[PDB]
Amino acid sequence: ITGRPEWIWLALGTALMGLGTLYFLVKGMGVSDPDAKKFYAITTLVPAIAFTMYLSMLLGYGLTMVPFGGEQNPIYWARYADWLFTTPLLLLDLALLVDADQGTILALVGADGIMIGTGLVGALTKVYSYRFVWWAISTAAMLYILYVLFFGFTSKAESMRPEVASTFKVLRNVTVVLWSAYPVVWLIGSEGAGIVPLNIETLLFMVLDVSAKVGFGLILLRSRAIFGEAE
Amino acid sequence: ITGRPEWIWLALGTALMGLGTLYFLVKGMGVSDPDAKKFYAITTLVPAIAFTMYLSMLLGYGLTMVPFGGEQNPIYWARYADWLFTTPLLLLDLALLVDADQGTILALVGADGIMIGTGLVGALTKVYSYRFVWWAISTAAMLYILYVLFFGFTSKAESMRPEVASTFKVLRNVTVVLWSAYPVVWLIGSEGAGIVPLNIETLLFMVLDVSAKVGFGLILLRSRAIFGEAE
Amino acid sequence: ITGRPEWIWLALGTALMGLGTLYFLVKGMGVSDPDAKKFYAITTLVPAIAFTMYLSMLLGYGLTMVPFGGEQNPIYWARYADWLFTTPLLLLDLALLVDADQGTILALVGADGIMIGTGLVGALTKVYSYRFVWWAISTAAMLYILYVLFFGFTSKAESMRPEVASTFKVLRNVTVVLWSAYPVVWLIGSEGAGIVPLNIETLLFMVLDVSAKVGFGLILLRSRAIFGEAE
Ligand SMILES: CC(C)CCC[C@@H](C)CCC[C@@H](C)CCC[C@@H](C)CCOC[C@@H](CO)OCC[C@H](C)CCC[C@H](C)CCC[C@H](C)CCCC(C)C
Ligand SMILES: CC(C)CCC[C@@H](C)CCC[C@@H](C)CCC[C@@H](C)CCOC[C@@H](CO)OCC[C@H](C)CCC[C@H](C)CCC[C@H](C)CCCC(C)C
Ligand SMILES: CC(C)CCC[C@@H](C)CCC[C@@H](C)CCC[C@@H](C)CCOC[C@@H](CO)OCC[C@H](C)CCC[C@H](C)CCC[C@H](C)CCCC(C)C
Ligand SMILES: *C/C=C(C)/C=C/C=C(C)/C=C/C1=C(C)CCCC1(C)C
Ligand SMILES: *C/C=C(C)/C=C/C=C(C)/C=C/C1=C(C)CCCC1(C)C
Ligand SMILES: *C/C=C(C)/C=C/C=C(C)/C=C/C1=C(C)CCCC1(C)C
Ligand SMILES: CCCCCCCCCCCCCCC
Ligand SMILES: CCCCCCCCCCCCCCC
Ligand SMILES: CCCCCCCCCCCCCCC
Ligand SMILES: CCCCCCCCCCCCCCC
Ligand SMILES: CCCCCCCCCCCCCCC
Ligand SMILES: CCCCCCCCCCCCCCC
Ligand SMILES: CCCCCCCCCCCCCC
Ligand SMILES: CCCCCCCCCCCCCC
Ligand SMILES: CCCCCCCCCCCCC
Ligand SMILES: CCCCCCCCCCCCC
Ligand SMILES: CCCCCCCCCCCCC
Ligand SMILES: CCCCCCCCCCC
Ligand SMILES: CCCCCCCCCCC
Ligand SMILES: CCCCCCCCCCC
Ligand SMILES: CCCCCCCCCC
Ligand SMILES: CCCCCCCCCC
Ligand SMILES: CCCCCCCCCC
Ligand SMILES: CCCCCCCCC
Ligand SMILES: CCCCCCCCC
Ligand SMILES: CCCCCCCCC
Ligand SMILES: CCCCCCCC
Ligand SMILES: CCCCCCCC
Ligand SMILES: CCCCCCCC
Ligand SMILES: CCCCCCCC
Ligand SMILES: CCCCCCCC
Ligand SMILES: CCCCCCCC
Ligand SMILES: CCCCCCCC
Repeated sequence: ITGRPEWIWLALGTALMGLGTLYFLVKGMGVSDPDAKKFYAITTLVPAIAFTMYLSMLLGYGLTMVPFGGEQNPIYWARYADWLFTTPLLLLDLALLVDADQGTILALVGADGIMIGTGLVGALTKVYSYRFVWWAISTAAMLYILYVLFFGFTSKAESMRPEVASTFKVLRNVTVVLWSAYPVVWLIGSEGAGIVPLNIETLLFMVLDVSAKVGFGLILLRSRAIFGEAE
Repeated sequence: ITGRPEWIWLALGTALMGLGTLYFLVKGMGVSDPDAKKFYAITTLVPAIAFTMYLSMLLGYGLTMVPFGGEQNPIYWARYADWLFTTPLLLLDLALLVDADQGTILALVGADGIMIGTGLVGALTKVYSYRFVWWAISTAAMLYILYVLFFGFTSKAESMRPEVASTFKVLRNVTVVLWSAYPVVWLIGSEGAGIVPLNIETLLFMVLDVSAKVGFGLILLRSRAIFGEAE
Repeated sequence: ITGRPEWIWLALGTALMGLGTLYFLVKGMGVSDPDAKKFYAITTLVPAIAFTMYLSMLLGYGLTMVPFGGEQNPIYWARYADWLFTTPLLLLDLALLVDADQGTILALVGADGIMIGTGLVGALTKVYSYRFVWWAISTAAMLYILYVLFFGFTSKAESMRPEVASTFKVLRNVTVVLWSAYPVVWLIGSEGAGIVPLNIETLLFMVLDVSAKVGFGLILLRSRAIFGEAE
């Protein structure tokens, strides 16, 4: 484990995702509202999945070597197995908050799968220049997601209860800022141009992951928007 | 790329799926009917997924070598990753058109997963004679799907609006004819008996894919069956 | 095939899953109740999936070698591909029986995916002591599932029709007893401590699989709880 300088950030990430999972699990014990139960189930699964994948990276299972640039490059593939399941769950939290229609939910989840799937292909591609073709396709899929979150959901939240509109607006802004950083870290990190070393890259993804999952969840599960209007 | 004679058909397929995706995306911009939005989302995702997998084959990522018959045989595995997601989406288009019940939808999607999954196992199997055992199981799963589309959905469409009944009947006939060709191309192509060479096999799958996805989508999204009855 | 002593139990399992699939398929022909159709579709898919994965193990495709303990250990990875899809389908049978809320269904299916996913990682892990870390995480996920089936569903079934309450109680008890045996067989078998040899381990999993899928299905599909109350 300790033979890799980035191990400290993988261990911290593992701990923070595990602690986040347990807090949400305990906090959700005393909840019977069927609407609130939906948000607790979605939001608790997110850091639980991330916990297992951070642990796999810490123990060395989620790491492979990819030859490109005449070098064997360490690629943590477990990140994409994490994101494949956690990013659509996070979008479902937002879509259920605004009572989005089914067709829009399917478009979001499908574009998200394309985003993560093409990012994985780009991470494992051995022809250096082709890695950035996949990065560009994946980034186009992300821009579609961000467009929908702004010019489809925002207008839908305003016609909703005030507390669900204000909570959505906050979580929307958090998501757009944090998610946009991921393609940048990829491009300048060891998967892309190799400007930033792997140990610093790992620290950046850990800050982003914890903020986008545990920070996101703390804002959502403390809001009254997750409960139905009741007397 | 150009070192493979089949590259021209992979490049054409990539272009036609990309163009198809963009047309459906633009055409769906001016749509607010929640029913129509469902069909546009399903139908636009189909060629978008196929685009990415054709590109992976063009660039050489979606290709592996499988030893059988005393030879290293080029097997494009990316086809099955495509079909795993696009064939159930196409069946969902048909099932939603006739307002099929949930139990029937699950049976269709499950049989479809078995069809594609066993076809993938057959494509990667190293014992030559066993490849055709998997082909037979996969073909049995397809025949179940075709039976349901005829002796379960057809009777359901007649009790529906006339425009949804006539549109379903057309898309049903297109699907049964085109899908039935796939097991035949597999059997006589490089995955099976090896009668037809890979470059011709690739041309045939490209014609079938574009017809079953973009041609299918053009018929559906030009129909009024996708809109609810409104004044 | 016959070069492996466990082949006899893989062949028996294949036959019993295939026969089970055909019986459920025939029995479900004469069913039009939309509620009953749901249970028949879920319950017939379970042994059909298991059939294909037992066949892959029989023919040698679903087997790999994992080095640990200074030895190349035969690991049947196809079991986890089976369980990944069949265990959530079995939980869906139970959840639909008691009309569970959506949030609870998602929590069950998500915990089940974590259970199977971490068990697969543990089966393929090359550092011997780490294999049991994954076993423990997977077992914690199972205990969560069992808790929900007892202290969330049981109370919900009592407020239901008497026949659905008594049928659920029976299937609940069958599930908790049979599922609990799996982590024990893993721990003492070739994936874990290696006390029980592989051929005996394979026999035990076959008895458990057939009971948990075909036996489970025979109890459910003979009950009147799967039909709506009708005159
Ligand atoms: C509606 C939305 C959900 C739609 C989703 C969008 C999606 C279509 C976007 C594209 C996804 C696609 C790129 C997934 C590729 C997975 C692949 C990286 C797995 C590893 O295989 C890659 C190479 C080794 O580098 O295999 C070496 C050769 C091996 C012999 C490969 C044989 C196994 C194949 C991988 C079998 C295909 C399985 C499916 C891809 C499983 C789904 C994986 C997940 C990442 C989507
Ligand atoms: C309700 C419906 C959706 C049900 C679906 C029906 C489905 C059950 C039908 C059978 C599907 C099954 C054959 C999928 C097999 C995937 C497999 C080809 C992936 C590549 O692995 C094959 C060998 C190399 O040749 O791995 C070499 C050895 C490696 C060490 C393998 C270890 C990884 C395992 C593959 C882990 C299992 C992952 C799941 C199979 C992922 C789903 C893939 C998709 C193709 C279903
Ligand atoms: C809501 C719920 C459904 C959530 C589900 C819970 C889930 C997150 C729990 C953890 C699942 C995770 C451990 C799955 C790992 C699959 C992995 C074993 C496949 C084989 O790859 C392992 C190594 C060889 O030993 O690959 C060698 C290196 C290769 C180069 C690997 C590159 C391919 C990657 C495997 C791509 C990721 C694909 C996804 C993991 C596909 C889903 C598989 C299924 C088992 C979940
Ligand atoms: C909890 C994890 C989250 C919210 C991860 C989000 C990840 C992304 C938005 C990743 C995007 C990428 C691109 C847009 C292209 C480059 C490759 C990716 C996958 C890093
Ligand atoms: C857009 C792609 C489509 C509609 C693909 C359809 C593919 C099939 C219907 C494939 C069927 C197969 C068999 C029936 C057995 C032989 C292997 C397959 C997977 C080619
Ligand atoms: C039809 C198959 C069924 C119902 C299989 C159930 C399997 C389990 C409940 C497996 C559980 C495991 C653990 C709890 C940890 C050890 C590894 C597993 C996956 C065997
Ligand atoms: C979206 C965030 C990207 C900003 C990356 C900042 C990295 C600064 C760290 C110093 C770079 C290390 C280079 C010298 C080793
Ligand atoms: C009462 C609110 C705080 C509860 C404690 C939460 C502990 C989980 C770890 C959170 C750290 C990361 C927060 C986002 C920066
Ligand atoms: C379902 C369509 C299958 C028909 C295949 C027709 C192939 C004819 C092309 C000529 C065969 C090439 C053999 C000589 C190289
Ligand atoms: C107005 C209808 C035609 C629009 C142009 C569609 C261009 C997408 C490519 C379609 C070619 C394949 C059609 C099926 C044979
Ligand atoms: C949950 C069931 C686990 C019980 C396992 C009993 C196995 C007894 C078979 C004899 C053990 C073989 C050891 C000598 C070869
Ligand atoms: C009339 C009920 C029996 C029908 C025959 C079922 C045959 C399928 C194989 C069942 C054997 C396994 C039963 C569970 C132990
Ligand atoms: C194995 C991959 C299957 C999933 C394909 C994605 C489409 C799923 C459609 C689900 C239809 C709704 C069923 C109720
Ligand atoms: C990782 C594979 C999980 C999918 C298994 C297929 C069954 C899914 C059941 C979904 C139940 C409906 C939830 C609302
Ligand atoms: C185009 C939709 C408007 C909202 C999206 C904001 C774009 C942020 C740019 C992200 C940069 C990634 C490289
Ligand atoms: C048996 C259901 C009737 C409709 C299915 C038509 C069968 C077409 C044969 C396809 C040939 C594939 C080898
Ligand atoms: C803790 C929830 C109560 C019901 C679960 C029964 C636990 C059975 C123990 C299984 C042993 C697996 C190692
Ligand atoms: C080795 C660098 C080659 C540059 C390729 C950049 C491709 C980016 C595509 C974005 C449209
Ligand atoms: C090398 C050819 C061996 C023939 C096997 C055919 C199997 C087909 C099974 C269809 C029932
Ligand atoms: C080689 C045996 C090492 C023992 C590790 C046991 C780990 C079990 C963790 C359960 C909390
Ligand atoms: C609940 C605390 C979980 C912390 C265990 C993971 C941290 C790795 C320490 C080496
Ligand atoms: C929108 C046009 C997309 C065409 C790019 C793919 C074709 C491959 C050319 C080499
Ligand atoms: C319907 C009977 C299915 C039996 C075939 C599988 C058994 C393997 C025999 C070698
Ligand atoms: C993106 C930063 C999240 C901050 C988490 C703190 C929330 C406390 C209510
Ligand atoms: C299967 C052939 C499809 C033909 C596509 C043309 C549709 C234009 C309306
Ligand atoms: C767990 C044992 C199941 C027994 C199956 C027999 C059911 C006949 C109704
Ligand atoms: C009005 C809410 C502002 C939230 C933005 C937070 C950016 C990290
Ligand atoms: C909408 C604000 C985008 C912020 C992008 C930050 C990328 C590091
Ligand atoms: C009555 C519609 C006929 C459609 C069949 C088209 C076959 C390619
Ligand atoms: C229902 C007509 C089937 C046509 C099969 C064509 C196979 C090449
Ligand atoms: C295995 C075939 C079953 C025969 C019919 C059983 C009575 C519905
Ligand atoms: C009251 C029903 C008892 C069922 C338990 C069966 C254990 C195999
Ligand atoms: C609730 C009874 C548990 C039985 C466990 C059996 C494990 C072999």
